[PDB]
Amino acid sequence: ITGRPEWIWLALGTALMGLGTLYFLVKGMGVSDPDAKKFYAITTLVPAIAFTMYLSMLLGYGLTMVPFGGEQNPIYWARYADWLFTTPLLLLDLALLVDADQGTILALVGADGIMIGTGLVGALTKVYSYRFVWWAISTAAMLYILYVLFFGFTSKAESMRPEVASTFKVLRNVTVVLWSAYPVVWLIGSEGAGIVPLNIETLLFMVLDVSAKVGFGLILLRSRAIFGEAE
Amino acid sequence: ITGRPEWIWLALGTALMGLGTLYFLVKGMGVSDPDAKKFYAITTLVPAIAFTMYLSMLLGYGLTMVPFGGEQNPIYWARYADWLFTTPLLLLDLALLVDADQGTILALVGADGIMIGTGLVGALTKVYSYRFVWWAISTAAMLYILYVLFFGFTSKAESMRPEVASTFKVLRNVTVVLWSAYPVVWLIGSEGAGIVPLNIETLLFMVLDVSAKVGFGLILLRSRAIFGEAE
Amino acid sequence: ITGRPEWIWLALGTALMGLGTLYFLVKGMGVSDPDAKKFYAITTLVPAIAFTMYLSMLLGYGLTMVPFGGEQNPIYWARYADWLFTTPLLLLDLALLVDADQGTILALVGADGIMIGTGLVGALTKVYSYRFVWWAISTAAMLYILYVLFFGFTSKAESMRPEVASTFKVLRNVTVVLWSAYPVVWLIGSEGAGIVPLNIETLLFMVLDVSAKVGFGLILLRSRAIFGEAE
Ligand SMILES: CC(C)CCC[C@@H](C)CCC[C@@H](C)CCC[C@@H](C)CCOC[C@@H](CO)OCC[C@H](C)CCC[C@H](C)CCC[C@H](C)CCCC(C)C
Ligand SMILES: CC(C)CCC[C@@H](C)CCC[C@@H](C)CCC[C@@H](C)CCOC[C@@H](CO)OCC[C@H](C)CCC[C@H](C)CCC[C@H](C)CCCC(C)C
Ligand SMILES: CC(C)CCC[C@@H](C)CCC[C@@H](C)CCC[C@@H](C)CCOC[C@@H](CO)OCC[C@H](C)CCC[C@H](C)CCC[C@H](C)CCCC(C)C
Ligand SMILES: *C/C=C(C)/C=C/C=C(C)/C=C/C1=C(C)CCCC1(C)C
Ligand SMILES: *C/C=C(C)/C=C/C=C(C)/C=C/C1=C(C)CCCC1(C)C
Ligand SMILES: *C/C=C(C)/C=C/C=C(C)/C=C/C1=C(C)CCCC1(C)C
Ligand SMILES: CCCCCCCCCCCCCCC
Ligand SMILES: CCCCCCCCCCCCCCC
Ligand SMILES: CCCCCCCCCCCCCCC
Ligand SMILES: CCCCCCCCCCCCCCC
Ligand SMILES: CCCCCCCCCCCCCCC
Ligand SMILES: CCCCCCCCCCCCCCC
Ligand SMILES: CCCCCCCCCCCCCC
Ligand SMILES: CCCCCCCCCCCCCC
Ligand SMILES: CCCCCCCCCCCCC
Ligand SMILES: CCCCCCCCCCCCC
Ligand SMILES: CCCCCCCCCCCCC
Ligand SMILES: CCCCCCCCCCC
Ligand SMILES: CCCCCCCCCCC
Ligand SMILES: CCCCCCCCCCC
Ligand SMILES: CCCCCCCCCC
Ligand SMILES: CCCCCCCCCC
Ligand SMILES: CCCCCCCCCC
Ligand SMILES: CCCCCCCCC
Ligand SMILES: CCCCCCCCC
Ligand SMILES: CCCCCCCCC
Ligand SMILES: CCCCCCCC
Ligand SMILES: CCCCCCCC
Ligand SMILES: CCCCCCCC
Ligand SMILES: CCCCCCCC
Ligand SMILES: CCCCCCCC
Ligand SMILES: CCCCCCCC
Ligand SMILES: CCCCCCCC
Repeated sequence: ITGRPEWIWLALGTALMGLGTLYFLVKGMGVSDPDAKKFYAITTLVPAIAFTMYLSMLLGYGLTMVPFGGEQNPIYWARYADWLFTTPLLLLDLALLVDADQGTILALVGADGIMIGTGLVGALTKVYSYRFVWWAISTAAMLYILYVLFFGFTSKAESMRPEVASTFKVLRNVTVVLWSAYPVVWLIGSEGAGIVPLNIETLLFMVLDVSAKVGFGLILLRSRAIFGEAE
Repeated sequence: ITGRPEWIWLALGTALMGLGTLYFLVKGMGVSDPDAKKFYAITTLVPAIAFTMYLSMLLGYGLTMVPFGGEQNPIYWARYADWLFTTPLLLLDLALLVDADQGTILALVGADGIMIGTGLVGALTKVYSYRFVWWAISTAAMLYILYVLFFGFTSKAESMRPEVASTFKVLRNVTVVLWSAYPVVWLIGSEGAGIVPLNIETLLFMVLDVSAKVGFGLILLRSRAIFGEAE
Repeated sequence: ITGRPEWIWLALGTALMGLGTLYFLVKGMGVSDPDAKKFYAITTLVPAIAFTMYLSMLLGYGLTMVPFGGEQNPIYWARYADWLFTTPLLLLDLALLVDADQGTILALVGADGIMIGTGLVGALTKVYSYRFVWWAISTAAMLYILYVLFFGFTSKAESMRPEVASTFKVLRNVTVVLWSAYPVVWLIGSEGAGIVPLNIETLLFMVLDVSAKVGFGLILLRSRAIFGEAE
């Protein structure tokens, strides 16, 4: 484990995702509202999945070597197995908050799968220049997601209860800022141009992951928007 | 790329799926009917997924070598990753058109997963004679799907609006004819008996894919069956 | 095939899953109740999936070698591909029986995916002591599932029709007893401590699989709880 300088950030990430999972699990014990139960189930699964994948990276299972640039490059593939399941769950939290229609939910989840799937292909591609073709396709899929979150959901939240509109607006802004950083870290990190070393890259993804999952969840599960209007 | 004679058909397929995706995306911009939005989302995702997998084959990522018959045989595995997601989406288009019940939808999607999954196992199997055992199981799963589309959905469409009944009947006939060709191309192509060479096999799958996805989508999204009855 | 002593139990399992699939398929022909159709579709898919994965193990495709303990250990990875899809389908049978809320269904299916996913990682892990870390995480996920089936569903079934309450109680008890045996067989078998040899381990999993899928299905599909109350 300790033979890799980035191990400290993988261990911290593992701990923070595990602690986040347990807090949400305990906090959700005393909840019977069927609407609130939906948000607790979605939001608790997110850091639980991330916990297992951070642990796999810490123990060395989620790491492979990819030859490109005449070098064997360490690629943590477990990140994409994490994101494949956690990013659509996070979008479902937002879509259920605004009572989005089914067709829009399917478009979001499908574009998200394309985003993560093409990012994985780009991470494992051995022809250096082709890695950035996949990065560009994946980034186009992300821009579609961000467009929908702004010019489809925002207008839908305003016609909703005030507390669900204000909570959505906050979580929307958090998501757009944090998610946009991921393609940048990829491009300048060891998967892309190799400007930033792997140990610093790992620290950046850990800050982003914890903020986008545990920070996101703390804002959502403390809001009254997750409960139905009741007397 | 150009070192493979089949590259021209992979490049054409990539272009036609990309163009198809963009047309459906633009055409769906001016749509607010929640029913129509469902069909546009399903139908636009189909060629978008196929685009990415054709590109992976063009660039050489979606290709592996499988030893059988005393030879290293080029097997494009990316086809099955495509079909795993696009064939159930196409069946969902048909099932939603006739307002099929949930139990029937699950049976269709499950049989479809078995069809594609066993076809993938057959494509990667190293014992030559066993490849055709998997082909037979996969073909049995397809025949179940075709039976349901005829002796379960057809009777359901007649009790529906006339425009949804006539549109379903057309898309049903297109699907049964085109899908039935796939097991035949597999059997006589490089995955099976090896009668037809890979470059011709690739041309045939490209014609079938574009017809079953973009041609299918053009018929559906030009129909009024996708809109609810409104004044 | 016959070069492996466990082949006899893989062949028996294949036959019993295939026969089970055909019986459920025939029995479900004469069913039009939309509620009953749901249970028949879920319950017939379970042994059909298991059939294909037992066949892959029989023919040698679903087997790999994992080095640990200074030895190349035969690991049947196809079991986890089976369980990944069949265990959530079995939980869906139970959840639909008691009309569970959506949030609870998602929590069950998500915990089940974590259970199977971490068990697969543990089966393929090359550092011997780490294999049991994954076993423990997977077992914690199972205990969560069992808790929900007892202290969330049981109370919900009592407020239901008497026949659905008594049928659920029976299937609940069958599930908790049979599922609990799996982590024990893993721990003492070739994936874990290696006390029980592989051929005996394979026999035990076959008895458990057939009971948990075909036996489970025979109890459910003979009950009147799967039909709506009708005159
Ligand atoms: C509606 C939305 C959900 C739609 C989703 C969008 C999606 C279509 C976007 C594209 C996804 C696609 C790129 C997934 C590729 C997975 C692949 C990286 C797995 C590893 O295989 C890659 C190479 C080794 O580098 O295999 C070496 C050769 C091996 C012999 C490969 C044989 C196994 C194949 C991988 C079998 C295909 C399985 C499916 C891809 C499983 C789904 C994986 C997940 C990442 C989507
Ligand atoms: C309700 C419906 C959706 C049900 C679906 C029906 C489905 C059950 C039908 C059978 C599907 C099954 C054959 C999928 C097999 C995937 C497999 C080809 C992936 C590549 O692995 C094959 C060998 C190399 O040749 O791995 C070499 C050895 C490696 C060490 C393998 C270890 C990884 C395992 C593959 C882990 C299992 C992952 C799941 C199979 C992922 C789903 C893939 C998709 C193709 C279903
Ligand atoms: C809501 C719920 C459904 C959530 C589900 C819970 C889930 C997150 C729990 C953890 C699942 C995770 C451990 C799955 C790992 C699959 C992995 C074993 C496949 C084989 O790859 C392992 C190594 C060889 O030993 O690959 C060698 C290196 C290769 C180069 C690997 C590159 C391919 C990657 C495997 C791509 C990721 C694909 C996804 C993991 C596909 C889903 C598989 C299924 C088992 C979940
Ligand atoms: C909890 C994890 C989250 C919210 C991860 C989000 C990840 C992304 C938005 C990743 C995007 C990428 C691109 C847009 C292209 C480059 C490759 C990716 C996958 C890093
Ligand atoms: C857009 C792609 C489509 C509609 C693909 C359809 C593919 C099939 C219907 C494939 C069927 C197969 C068999 C029936 C057995 C032989 C292997 C397959 C997977 C080619
Ligand atoms: C039809 C198959 C069924 C119902 C299989 C159930 C399997 C389990 C409940 C497996 C559980 C495991 C653990 C709890 C940890 C050890 C590894 C597993 C996956 C065997
Ligand atoms: C979206 C965030 C990207 C900003 C990356 C900042 C990295 C600064 C760290 C110093 C770079 C290390 C280079 C010298 C080793
Ligand atoms: C009462 C609110 C705080 C509860 C404690 C939460 C502990 C989980 C770890 C959170 C750290 C990361 C927060 C986002 C920066
Ligand atoms: C379902 C369509 C299958 C028909 C295949 C027709 C192939 C004819 C092309 C000529 C065969 C090439 C053999 C000589 C190289
Ligand atoms: C107005 C209808 C035609 C629009 C142009 C569609 C261009 C997408 C490519 C379609 C070619 C394949 C059609 C099926 C044979
Ligand atoms: C949950 C069931 C686990 C019980 C396992 C009993 C196995 C007894 C078979 C004899 C053990 C073989 C050891 C000598 C070869
Ligand atoms: C009339 C009920 C029996 C029908 C025959 C079922 C045959 C399928 C194989 C069942 C054997 C396994 C039963 C569970 C132990
Ligand atoms: C194995 C991959 C299957 C999933 C394909 C994605 C489409 C799923 C459609 C689900 C239809 C709704 C069923 C109720
Ligand atoms: C990782 C594979 C999980 C999918 C298994 C297929 C069954 C899914 C059941 C979904 C139940 C409906 C939830 C609302
Ligand atoms: C185009 C939709 C408007 C909202 C999206 C904001 C774009 C942020 C740019 C992200 C940069 C990634 C490289
Ligand atoms: C048996 C259901 C009737 C409709 C299915 C038509 C069968 C077409 C044969 C396809 C040939 C594939 C080898
Ligand atoms: C803790 C929830 C109560 C019901 C679960 C029964 C636990 C059975 C123990 C299984 C042993 C697996 C190692
Ligand atoms: C080795 C660098 C080659 C540059 C390729 C950049 C491709 C980016 C595509 C974005 C449209
Ligand atoms: C090398 C050819 C061996 C023939 C096997 C055919 C199997 C087909 C099974 C269809 C029932
Ligand atoms: C080689 C045996 C090492 C023992 C590790 C046991 C780990 C079990 C963790 C359960 C909390
Ligand atoms: C609940 C605390 C979980 C912390 C265990 C993971 C941290 C790795 C320490 C080496
Ligand atoms: C929108 C046009 C997309 C065409 C790019 C793919 C074709 C491959 C050319 C080499
Ligand atoms: C319907 C009977 C299915 C039996 C075939 C599988 C058994 C393997 C025999 C070698
Ligand atoms: C993106 C930063 C999240 C901050 C988490 C703190 C929330 C406390 C209510
Ligand atoms: C299967 C052939 C499809 C033909 C596509 C043309 C549709 C234009 C309306
Ligand atoms: C767990 C044992 C199941 C027994 C199956 C027999 C059911 C006949 C109704
Ligand atoms: C009005 C809410 C502002 C939230 C933005 C937070 C950016 C990290
Ligand atoms: C909408 C604000 C985008 C912020 C992008 C930050 C990328 C590091
Ligand atoms: C009555 C519609 C006929 C459609 C069949 C088209 C076959 C390619
Ligand atoms: C229902 C007509 C089937 C046509 C099969 C064509 C196979 C090449
Ligand atoms: C295995 C075939 C079953 C025969 C019919 C059983 C009575 C519905
Ligand atoms: C009251 C029903 C008892 C069922 C338990 C069966 C254990 C195999
Ligand atoms: C609730 C009874 C548990 C039985 C466990 C059996 C494990 C072999």
